[PDB]
Amino acid sequence: RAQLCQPDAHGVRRFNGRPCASTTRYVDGHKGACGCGQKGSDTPFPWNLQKHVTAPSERYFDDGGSNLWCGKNCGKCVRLTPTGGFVPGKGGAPPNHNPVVFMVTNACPINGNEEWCGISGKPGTNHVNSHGYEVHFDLQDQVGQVEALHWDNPEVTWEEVPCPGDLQANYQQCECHNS
Ligand SMILES: OC[C@H]1O[C@@H](O[C@H]2[C@H](O)[C@@H](O)[C@H](O)O[C@@H]2CO)[C@H](O)[C@@H](O)[C@@H]1O
Ligand SMILES: OC[C@H]1O[C@@H](O[C@H]2[C@H](O)[C@@H](O)[C@H](O)O[C@@H]2CO)[C@H](O)[C@@H](O)[C@@H]1O
Repeated sequence: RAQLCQPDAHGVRRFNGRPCASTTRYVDGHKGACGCGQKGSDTPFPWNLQKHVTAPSERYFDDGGSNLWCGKNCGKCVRLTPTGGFVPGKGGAPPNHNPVVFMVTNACPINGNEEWCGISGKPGTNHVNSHGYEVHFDLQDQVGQVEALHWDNPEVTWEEVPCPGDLQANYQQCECHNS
């Protein structure tokens, strides 16, 4: 069993009573679904390609909704802590379990991402993806910021946390701030 989070009675994978999430990495160069780039143009701000930012699965992104622009959870931060687990054939165990904080700046839509982001309700409603996780975080890797962590799709526990000051200040430039 490479996945260390065990399903509960409802099928939701947990680790010592904390919910788990799956993770992947992505590179696409788009401004993204929280508007973190110049208005009207598909150009991200450089920090939104460089920093620890994420595209969560759609129903978390919009807190149960289906909006893919200025989702309800744009600008939230999440702390992801590796468990040591991974989905066999689709990841590996990381070299350490240091936790990393990421800011939500984009979305992973169900459409075209069914395996990982195809979750039909928000966290707390017992809906899971095809690997048993209630939420998925796709991690921006344009400049190798995830490669530098040596994260290959690790299984993590997840929690919402207050954003660090530099990420808060970055988010204030995004079009979806105060939308
Ligand atoms: O659909 C989510 C996300 O997947 C990323 O690809 C995964 C792939 O699904 C998995 O089989 C392999 O082990 O890992 C890669 C990298 O995490 C893809 O890069 C993203 O564009 C996509 O949003
Ligand atoms: O890039 C601006 C554009 O973002 C759209 O969200 C995309 C995002 O670009 C892409 O990186 C991610 O994989 O998928 C999301 C959702 O499709 C957003 O929906 C548009 O409104 C926006 O103009």
